Amino acid sequence: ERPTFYRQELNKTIWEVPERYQNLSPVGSGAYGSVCAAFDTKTGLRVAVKKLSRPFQSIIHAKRTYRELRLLKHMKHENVIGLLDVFTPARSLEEFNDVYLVTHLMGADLNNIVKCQKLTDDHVQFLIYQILRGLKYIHSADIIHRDLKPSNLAVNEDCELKILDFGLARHTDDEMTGYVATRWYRAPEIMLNWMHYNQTVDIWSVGCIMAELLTGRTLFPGTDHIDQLKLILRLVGTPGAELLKKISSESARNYIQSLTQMPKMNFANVFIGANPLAVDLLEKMLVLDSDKRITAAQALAHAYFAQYHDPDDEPVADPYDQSFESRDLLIDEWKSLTYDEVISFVPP
Ligand SMILES: COc1cc2ncnc(Nc3cccc(SC)c3)c2cc1OC
Repeated sequence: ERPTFYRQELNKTIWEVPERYQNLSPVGSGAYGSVCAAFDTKTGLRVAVKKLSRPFQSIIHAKRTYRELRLLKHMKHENVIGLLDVFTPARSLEEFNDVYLVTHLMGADLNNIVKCQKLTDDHVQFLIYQILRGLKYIHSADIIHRDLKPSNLAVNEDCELKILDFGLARHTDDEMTGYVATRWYRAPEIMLNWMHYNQTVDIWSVGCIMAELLTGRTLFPGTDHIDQLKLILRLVGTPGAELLKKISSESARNYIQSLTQMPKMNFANVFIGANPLAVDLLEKMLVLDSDKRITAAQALAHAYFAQYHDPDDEPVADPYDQSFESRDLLIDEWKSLTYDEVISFVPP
């Protein structure tokens, strides 16, 4: 049955939610859609409620909406934020114009963590293990988060981590410009468009993240795209002939060849005092050639995680059909597909 809804204005926006959600309080608004913290009286959970902005304006917006609902509906793993609820005040496709997504509410992201506690090696072990446990699950559904950063990792009091806020759009050039954390964790091949990327870009992100946890500092705080590439190549060394071939972009490849050849540095001396196993793992993750990076599944079996590794409790995901990504449709067609997904939802 259709629950009853109530209305209220939350910053030039009239929110219409089911009675079960009480005490809505904003936390941030963007080109995506404003988000409110709220208490779901039906479950006793602190929840984040996102009201998508003009979900079915452009063909682009209509697809993004569908994309995000399909993705959130699929994620069902302890280390990934799934969907708790999705709803709309509309009573038919005809009325359907607004979409609200509900998920667990993030108390503190990983940054929040790196600036308070003094992460011990064990903490690093447990935090990175969880990210890799969730990535394995994600990459197995052939889903690429492609935007892993401290701010996209929720961590509770018990240091339990969940991966959220997947890459569902395409950051504007401006977003990625300058001295910004929105680019420091990006693999080089994606940041400079060397070639068509794959799930391996996330492992590079995990690498940058893990280094920051151990040193408490950003690994590659480039002031811009170029500076960051230099910061990266100074550590992992310039690319050899084999990697150069794999770089499709002739411009990008030609640019790299203009740089003086540098050798990969000794990570033991960069991460002074870091657990030798941690050092070794960082070397297998921060490999310039994505084909040779360690995979999430391979990393979970690494000696550094011996303490937490358990082959029987690192589940893969159900097949995720995203054939729609390559499909061209109209706004109304994307809206109905979206609608059906809303009317077919089932809480956990
Ligand atoms: C305390 O701060 C915040 C807490 C949040 N808790 C969970 N998800 C968020 N964002 C988000 C990302 C992707 C999909 C959805 S749908 C529920 C919502 C949040 C945003 C915040 O700040 C802006």
